[PDB]
Amino acid sequence: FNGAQTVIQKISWLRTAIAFLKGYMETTGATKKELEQVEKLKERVDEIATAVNWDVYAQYARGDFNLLSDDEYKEIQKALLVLEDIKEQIIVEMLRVGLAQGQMGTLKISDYLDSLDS
Amino acid sequence: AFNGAQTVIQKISWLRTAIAFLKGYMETTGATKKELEQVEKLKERVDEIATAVNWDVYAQYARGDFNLLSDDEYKEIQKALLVLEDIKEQIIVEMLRVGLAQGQMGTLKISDYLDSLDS
Repeated sequence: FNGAQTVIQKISWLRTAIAFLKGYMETTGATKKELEQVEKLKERVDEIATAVNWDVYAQYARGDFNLLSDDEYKEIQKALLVLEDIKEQIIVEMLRVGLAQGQMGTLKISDYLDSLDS
Repeated sequence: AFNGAQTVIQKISWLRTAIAFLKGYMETTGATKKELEQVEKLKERVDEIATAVNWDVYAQYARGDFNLLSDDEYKEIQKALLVLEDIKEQIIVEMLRVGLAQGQMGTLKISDYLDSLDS
């Protein structure tokens, strides 16, 4: 797998998803608790994001080859996992706040978010 | 000369990845508190402009994924794009200052690598 691209795409999706939620909340006037929960999620993203910055440089440094150590690979995989839990909590938050009411889950929102990243 | 939310996200993401790339290099080579603080001024600039342009992520969606903007909205975005392009050149300057690149050939190879991570 391409380690750096993978983590970057996941962080970018999650940041764009937070921007989306923030905007929906401003336009609809969400509860104080709702804006707190979103803020808590953004902080969880910034924390995990820094844990992987090493790979953004590391990958470039070793001739753009994806030749990582066992320990490095595992830490990237564990970060990828935390990021996927964040995605889950984002979608759950979207649904809880009234986003995607008359929509088949968050399918359209998700497709729109994916479009912004590629 | 933009296309809405996609342009802004792609610009903010490149800037955020370049900062990640700078913090990444500094960890390996070792950095001072002063060396780290100038990277942090850049990160704070990206976070400032990002929050002023975030409304457009939900707004473009709320109108059939069409970049359809009001007068205030369009002017506000024209401003934000100018600041973002300034931060981009500041980061390039930073790449040379910290010794990550020597000349225009090095800054291009790093940007090409950052584009590749984002696209």
